[PDB]
Amino acid sequence: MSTSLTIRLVAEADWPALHALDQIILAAYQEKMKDETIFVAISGQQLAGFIEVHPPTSLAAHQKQWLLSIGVSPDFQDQGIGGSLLSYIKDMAEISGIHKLSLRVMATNQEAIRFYEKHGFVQEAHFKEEFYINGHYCDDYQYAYFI
Amino acid sequence: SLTIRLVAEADWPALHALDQIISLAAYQEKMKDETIFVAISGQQLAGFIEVHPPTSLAAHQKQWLLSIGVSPDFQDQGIGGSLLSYIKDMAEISGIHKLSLRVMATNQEAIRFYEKHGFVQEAHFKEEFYINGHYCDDYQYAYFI
Amino acid sequence: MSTSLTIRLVAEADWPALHALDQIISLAAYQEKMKDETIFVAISGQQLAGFIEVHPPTSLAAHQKQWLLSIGVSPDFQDQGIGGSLLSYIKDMAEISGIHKLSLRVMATNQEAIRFYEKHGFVQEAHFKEEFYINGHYCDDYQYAYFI
Amino acid sequence: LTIRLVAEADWPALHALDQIISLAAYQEKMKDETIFVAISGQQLAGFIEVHPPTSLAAHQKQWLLSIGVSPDFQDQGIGGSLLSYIKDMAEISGIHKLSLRVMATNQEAIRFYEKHGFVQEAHFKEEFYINGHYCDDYQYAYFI
Ligand SMILES: [Mg+2]
Ligand SMILES: [Mg+2]
Repeated sequence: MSTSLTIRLVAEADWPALHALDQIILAAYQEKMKDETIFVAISGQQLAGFIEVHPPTSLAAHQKQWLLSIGVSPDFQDQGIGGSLLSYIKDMAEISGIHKLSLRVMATNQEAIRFYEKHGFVQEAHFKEEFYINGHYCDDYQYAYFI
Repeated sequence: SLTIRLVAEADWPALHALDQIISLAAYQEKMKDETIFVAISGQQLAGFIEVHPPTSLAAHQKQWLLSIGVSPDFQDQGIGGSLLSYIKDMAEISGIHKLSLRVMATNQEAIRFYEKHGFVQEAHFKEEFYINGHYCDDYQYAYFI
Repeated sequence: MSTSLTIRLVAEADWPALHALDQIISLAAYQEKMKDETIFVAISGQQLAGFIEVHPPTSLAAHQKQWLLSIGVSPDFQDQGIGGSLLSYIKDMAEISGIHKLSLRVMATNQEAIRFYEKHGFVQEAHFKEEFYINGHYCDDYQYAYFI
Repeated sequence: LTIRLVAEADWPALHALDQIISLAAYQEKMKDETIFVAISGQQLAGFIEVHPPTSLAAHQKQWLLSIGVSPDFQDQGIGGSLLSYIKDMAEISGIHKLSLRVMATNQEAIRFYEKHGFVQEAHFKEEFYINGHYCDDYQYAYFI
């Protein structure tokens, strides 16, 4: 009859599910990721995805920017999880005083490129021959969103 | 009389001073493991160039992020160009494919410098650095060995 | 009178001599096939006395901080410490290049190379038994490593 | 459970197994490769791949092995059946030695190969650079 999708800050009970999801795409993780700001997408009563944010560097001059990372579960594909997370982060950023969101995406990653551009991100960088992968060099883009 | 070679224990008190113009035991403990090549005119430290990969990523280890410092008393002597040309040769043997660095949109003379020596623009980061109420642009420049 | 030994990166001029040497240990065939390669040369007087060649053991990114090494010394420049001087130079070069580890493989029967590498601080990391097939028989091989 | 070489019909499920452990790029990538697949009732349970470790003539009596097993088909002894199969195949192909490399941290692969008679030949220290840290590797061998 109905479905519900909730996005909220990560809670203690989430970590078993998060640790599990991060493997698909124990307490060391739980320690590591409490230095980290994570928001969680809950579909019904299951973890469907997360968005994680942190300033791109430790520089004070960088503290008004969030580098972002999205993870969507293999069991919650194609239900707008990615977009709901982006929308929520843009709203959180506005109140947090964050001026700018960014991330990097591999040139060959057409789906991510289209996703972020669809969500109003613009290309700021084309890093050519940027990453060495098994004998070849791969290009990378940086995308930005202005709150 | 220009000799470029790697850093020695003799260079550290002279290198600490050129750093101030852009604690003495704190700096030698921060710069200890670092790859630093030093420029010597006569028997004086004219400048330096520091290189490290941009990140710890394995996929990034064929790239050098570079840092150049030139002494106030050694301007116009082409110290920068000699340092840079030296690192391009070193890169070629170290297996380094790409050189990069970032420069503030306002540092017009660093931009000119890097353009003059064959670097091309790869990034224009808008409103990137927050400085006293204002946002400032950054550029990334790259050189392909 | 006086004797000089210099080690430096290979130069276009060296290639005729390098070609002739590798035939013991043409113009473009050897020269381009080895143009991408990182080769250093030992020059004794102004003749080519030997070389050391280095590259990562594989193309994997995770392997890019290691050099697999090969040394060649001329039959006309035996027993004058060329091998050791090349080894010393490469270890210093690796330190500036950010290279963490040197390695190579040596046939179990090659007692002199074993002694040479062990003398130069390389430690055995592998004993590959019955590893190479050679005219009816299987031969063992070691891997040696040096930690910069 | 049936073990046979790869067929021209196995590629949509075999590529699918790879992503967990492009279909046009992958079929092309594994065109001429020696692969045996484990089938549990018209279902792809696992696979084993073998090639000489190098192009050296002197290495041609050796197989480097790679094993993959489906997430659905764990604990079914699929791994062991593939190995046992390749041990018998090696015997007739004239292969003298089987080998592979295993990360020091992959305890469960090490136990697996040890259980099936492989012995350690190498311990490569600080061998793989991974995000700022260096990681050990082992080589394991089986003698036919
Ligand atoms: Mg919105
Ligand atoms: Mg030495």
